[PDB]
Amino acid sequence: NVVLVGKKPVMNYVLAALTLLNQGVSEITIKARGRAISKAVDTVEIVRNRFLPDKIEVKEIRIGSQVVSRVSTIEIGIRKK
Amino acid sequence: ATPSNVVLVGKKPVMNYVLAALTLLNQGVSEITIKARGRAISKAVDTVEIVRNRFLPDKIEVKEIRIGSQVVTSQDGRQSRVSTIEIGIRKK
Ligand SMILES: [K+]
Ligand SMILES: [K+]
Ligand SMILES: [K+]
Ligand SMILES: [K+]
Ligand SMILES: [K+]
Repeated sequence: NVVLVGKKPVMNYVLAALTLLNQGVSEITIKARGRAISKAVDTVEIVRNRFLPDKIEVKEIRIGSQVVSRVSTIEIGIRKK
Repeated sequence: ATPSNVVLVGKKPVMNYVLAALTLLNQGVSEITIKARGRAISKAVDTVEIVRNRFLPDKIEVKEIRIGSQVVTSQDGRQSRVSTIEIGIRKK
């Protein structure tokens, strides 16, 4: 129950997240690395503020690194209220 | 974090903000906040990760991360929304 945010338009990942939520998945994690990290935050904010206002909480946010080169990563856990 | 102890990460090279963060930490500031908006959000994460992987491994804790949105006015007068991140870090 993970949406990996990559290079595609942000609405791709917004719709992927809503699809899971509408399937009865109440907790999903949005993940990204490198420059896509800002698009992962966009994805969550669009889902939280524009689609499901007052029904999505941000449960936790983790940042880290991975070797490839070091690249940064983010993981954002969201939950239905 | 008092207002002097926020590093607002923007358009400059990432080592500029790494240097700002290390300077505050070296001066004894216990708590700092790394903030950014829009595409600089990924550079803000980079800043924290470079600090704690390349310079001060095992000395920096991430106290809390908050994300949100801001309303930005462009030069032509339109308003749109930009994402935000705030990363509180502290030593020990
Ligand atoms: K990207
Ligand atoms: K130091
Ligand atoms: K930038
Ligand atoms: K503005
Ligand atoms: K403009």
